[PDB]
Amino acid sequence: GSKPNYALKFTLAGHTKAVSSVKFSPNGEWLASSSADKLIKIWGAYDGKFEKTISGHKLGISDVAWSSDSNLLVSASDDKTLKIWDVSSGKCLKTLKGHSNYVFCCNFNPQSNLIVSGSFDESVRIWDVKTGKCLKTLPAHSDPVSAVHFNRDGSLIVSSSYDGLCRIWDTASGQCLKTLIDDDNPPVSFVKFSPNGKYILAATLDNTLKLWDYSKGKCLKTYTGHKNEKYCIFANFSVTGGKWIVSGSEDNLVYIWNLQTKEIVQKLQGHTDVVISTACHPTENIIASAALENDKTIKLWKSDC
Ligand SMILES: COC(=O)N(CCCCc1nc(CO)c[nH]1)Cc1ccccc1
Repeated sequence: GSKPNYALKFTLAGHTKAVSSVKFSPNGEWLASSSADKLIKIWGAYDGKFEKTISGHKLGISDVAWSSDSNLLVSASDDKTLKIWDVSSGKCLKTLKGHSNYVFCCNFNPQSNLIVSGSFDESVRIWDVKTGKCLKTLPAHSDPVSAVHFNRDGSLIVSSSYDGLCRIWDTASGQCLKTLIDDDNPPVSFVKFSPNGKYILAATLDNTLKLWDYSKGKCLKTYTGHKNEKYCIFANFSVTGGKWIVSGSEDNLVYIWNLQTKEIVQKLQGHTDVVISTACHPTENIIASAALENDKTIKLWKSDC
C-alpha cells in the first residue's frame, strides 16, 4: 500500500534511434512512442503488442501528445513542423508550419480544439486543430522552450525554457499571467500542471523537481536523489494507486517519490541509457519508460499499489 512494487512486464523494441517520449491514450488502450528515428509507434498498453508505425516527419521527433477522445496525436519534430494524425488511419491530417527551428514539445487542450507548441526558436505557438492554422505566436522565452501544458479547463498554458523561467499564459489572449520561476538559472527542463490545475511540477537541470502552488506562486515540495543536468526528462503525477511523483533519470533508472513526504519509494532498474520519458496509465498502476540511443526500448511496469 505505502510503497509501490512496479515490476517489468514487457520490453517494446522497434525504434532504431533514441525514444523521445511515451504517452498512454486517455481511454487507456494504447501507448504512443516518438523517436529520433522520425517514427511514431503505437503499442497495446496492457500487453505491449506492437500495433502500427506512423511515418511522415522528415527529421526526428521530440514529443507526441494524445487528444482527449484518444482519436488524434500531435507530434513535434526537428523538421520545424508539428503533424496532427488520425490514429485509426495512421494518416497525417494537418502539418502545422510556422516555427523557424526544431519543435520540441506539444499538447492538446482538454477541448482538443487547440494545440500548444514550444520550439528551439524560443516561441510558444497556439494552433487551431480543425484548420491547422497558427492562432497566436507568443514571444514566451529567450532560449529554447522545453515544455508546454494546458491546465484542466484549458484557460491556462504553462511553459518552461533553458532561459530559467517558468511562465503561465492566458490561452484566450496569449498574454503572460505570471513568471513563476524567475532565476538566470538553472534551465527549466520540464513543467506541467497537476490534474486539478492547482500546482505546477517543474524540473531544473540541477537534479531537482519542485511542486509549486500556482495561486500563491510558492514552492511546496522538492524531490531529489535522481540525476538531471542535461536532458528534458518528463515527470508525472501517478494517481491510480498511491499518490507518487514519477521521473526518468540520467543514471538510467525510473524514480518514484511519495508526493507528500518527498521520500523515494522505488527505483526501477532495467534501461541501459538515460530514461528521458515516463507515462502513468490513466486507470491501472502501469508506468511506461523510454530510453535514449544505447537502449531505444520502452518498458512497461505494473504495481499492485
Ligand atoms: C535536451 O534535449 C533532449 O532532452 N532530448 C531528448 C528527447 C526529447 C525529450 C523531450 N522532453 C520534453 C519535455 O517537454 C519533450 N521532449 C533530445 C535528444 C535526442 C536524442 C539524443 C540526444 C538528445
